[PDB]
Amino acid sequence: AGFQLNEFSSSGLGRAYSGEGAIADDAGNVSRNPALITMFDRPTFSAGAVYIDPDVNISGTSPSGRSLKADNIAPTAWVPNMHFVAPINDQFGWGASITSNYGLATEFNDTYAGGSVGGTTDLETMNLNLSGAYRLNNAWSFGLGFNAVYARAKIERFAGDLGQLVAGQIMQSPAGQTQQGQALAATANGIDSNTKTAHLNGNQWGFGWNAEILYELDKNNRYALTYRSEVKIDFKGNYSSDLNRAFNLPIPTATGGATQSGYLTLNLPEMWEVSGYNRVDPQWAIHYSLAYTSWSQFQQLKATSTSGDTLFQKHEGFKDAYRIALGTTYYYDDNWTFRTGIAFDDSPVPAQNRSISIPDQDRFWLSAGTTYAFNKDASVDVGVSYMHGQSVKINEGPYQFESEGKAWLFGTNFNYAF
Ligand SMILES: CCCCCCCCCCCC[N+](C)(C)[O-]
Repeated sequence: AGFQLNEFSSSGLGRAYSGEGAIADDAGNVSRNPALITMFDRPTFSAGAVYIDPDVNISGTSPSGRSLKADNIAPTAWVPNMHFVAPINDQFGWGASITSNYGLATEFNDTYAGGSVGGTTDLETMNLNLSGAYRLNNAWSFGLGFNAVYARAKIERFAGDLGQLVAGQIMQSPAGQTQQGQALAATANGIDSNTKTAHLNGNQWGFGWNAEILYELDKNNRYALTYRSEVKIDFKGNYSSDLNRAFNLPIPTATGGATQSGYLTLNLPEMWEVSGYNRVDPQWAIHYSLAYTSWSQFQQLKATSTSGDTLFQKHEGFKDAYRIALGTTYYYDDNWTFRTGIAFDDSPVPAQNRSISIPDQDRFWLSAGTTYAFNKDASVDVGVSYMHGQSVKINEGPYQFESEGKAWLFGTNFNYAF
């Protein structure tokens, strides 16, 4: 998953988010799978957070001989979640929740030789969801939900050695000797590492909806199909570039540092997910899922000026991708519950499109969790998950890098009910 997040509950973390639309042992699940609402016969609560500790690294050498060693470019994060589910009557119930389905944060040193293709990239996302559900009969249930997505993002790029590279090019071609071509490679080579090559930031809201059909063969077996609509966010922020208005080459529009309104449309992929849950035995349940995310909808990142011109652009060309997950839950005794999960979700970025801003790659999830219930009305969820990613090669601009990533997740949630 590119800039997607799966941390909506601590229970799901311990089970590697496998079959999340077919399980409902705690309120956290109905946040992304509405129909599960008809699985609760009483007001239920849950709140907590997942701490993410990534270890992402970039390596390589610039044509300028300088090092492209970006060490630990992914900051640690806390992704909170909060859930409420309540029955209206015997046929209807609803739910509310706050979670985060998208996010990203990559930051290099502004003196990094790769400044032009990697400086600072941040995307914070908050999703407010109000849902409702209807239970046709003992087998079928229907869930509808509306979402309010808030997103704050900030992109800033610099110039690593581009000045030295272009200046070195201007001094290798015939136009080198020219007292004009040299006063050109003296200016180019002049630009410092930390020279804000671009700056975009802004906040905005997007809206979307959910639909799920839950089918249960019985009290111990059910399967489900859920639709998560795409969400477009039309930002309206601030753009600028410290490069002299003169420089206006495949460079972002220079504004001599001045700021001007900027417009950008972020496309958050829609999602389809089929899942099942099998309570094979009084104490064991098996849960699995396949998720299809159409990252195709995220074709680019283009910034427009009020006038309509392009101030900043970056091709992304993402392809739809799948996430596969298998896990099991051990309902030990009235007090203890244990869970494991393994999962694999392949990155939607084609090798040809990879960039150091989203050091993304195929991922392996291995996870474990436990749940202590204090009395059937209160419980705590503790989950842990290990993430390791495929190491890949990146060709961006004149540079060539190589990145690898691994991450650890710890999460805690407290549950309550009446
Ligand atoms: C006018 C400002 C518009 C805000 C620009 C915010 C873009 C957030 C996109 C995050 C995706 C990260 N990526 C593609 C750059 O690696």
